[PDB]
Formats: sequence, structure tokens, C-alpha cells
Amino acid sequence: ACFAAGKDDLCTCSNKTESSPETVDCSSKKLTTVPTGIPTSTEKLQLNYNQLTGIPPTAFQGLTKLTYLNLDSNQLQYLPVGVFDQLKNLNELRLDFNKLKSLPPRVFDRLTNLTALYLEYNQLQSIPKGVFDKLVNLETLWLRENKLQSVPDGAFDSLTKVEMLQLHNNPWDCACSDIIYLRTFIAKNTDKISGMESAQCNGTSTAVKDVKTEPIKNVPC
Repeated sequence: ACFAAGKDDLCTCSNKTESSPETVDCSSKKLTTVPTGIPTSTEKLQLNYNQLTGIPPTAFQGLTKLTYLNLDSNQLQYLPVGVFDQLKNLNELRLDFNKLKSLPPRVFDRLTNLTALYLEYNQLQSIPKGVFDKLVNLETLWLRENKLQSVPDGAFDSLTKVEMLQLHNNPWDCACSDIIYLRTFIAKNTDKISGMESAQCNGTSTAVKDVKTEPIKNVPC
């Protein structure tokens, strides 16, 4: 990917600047695997717009100084467990436009300095319990365009610095008991979190925030 720091190989490999980080740009390189050769000093890693089908548990091995990781627009089917656990210094993480159906438990749990998380345009059929519990520094959360029908109770409850929470184009089941946490959550926090009020019930026009809950409170999923 790079020959050394600031030394282009497969990828565009620039050094830090009085104003920019040491960045490795492997974007749009038609890559089917994660290249070895990325310097452990890398701060910003771009692997967007390639053909990755999966991620080797060893990919991001030494990269303990990464603040930005872009994995948008690949063919990711799964993420291995604990894949990001060594990237403790990450602020931004991008996984939009892949084929994720689920997420490994505690996947984001070591990414405590995360301020931005992009999970759009996948096929997530569920999220894990507590998957966002550790992300106390998170400001933006993008979950638009997946297969979610509900979120676990309290999913968002540690995200006290979130400013934007994008939620539409998710098939929310507004007729099952599980929607209730979300219904109340958006109704409570819509002045301080953006993008929630677009939330639309599956197969209808009715907004998720407007759902009567008392009537569905014992109807489970």
C-alpha cells in the first residue's frame, strides 16, 4: 500500500503536515483484500470504493494511532469480532454501503473517542444490545437505509452528546411492543437530536414519533 511513511506504492501515501495527518489513501483501487504495507504510524486510512468482501482480523493490527478509518462502498458481508479493539484512537468510522446484516457484540466498545459513526446503506436486520453503550463522545450517528424493525431498549441512552441521529429508511414495526422505546426516545429528544423525526413506519405514512403506544404495549415481537 505504501513503501514507508509518505511513500506511495499501491496507495497514495502522504506524510503529516503542519496542518494534516499522515494519511494513506487506498480509495478506488479495486482492492479485493486489505493490503499489507500500511505503516503503523498511519492516522487516516481510506479504503473506500473497493471490492473487500471481508476483513482479516489482522488487517488493522498495528494501527494504534488511527483517528479516521473509511471502509465505505465495499462488499463486506460480516465483521469479525473485536476487529476494532486496538483502534482506541478513532474519531470517525465509516462503514456505509456494504452488505452488513448484523454487527458483532461489543464491536465499538473500545472506540471510546468515537465522535462520528456511519452505518448507512447496509442490510442490518438488528443491532446488538448495548452496542452504543460506550460511545460517550459520539456526536453523529447514521443508520439510515438498513433493515431495522426496532432497537433494543435503551440503545441510545449513553449517547448524551449526540447531536444527529439519522434513522429513516428502516422498516420500523410500529405495531409491535418493541417500537415503544424508540417512539418515546424521538418524542423526548427531537429538539436536541436531529434527523429522527423522519422516522417512518414500515409500509405506511405514519411517523414513528406519532405512534400510540398504550394500545400496543402488550403486543410483543
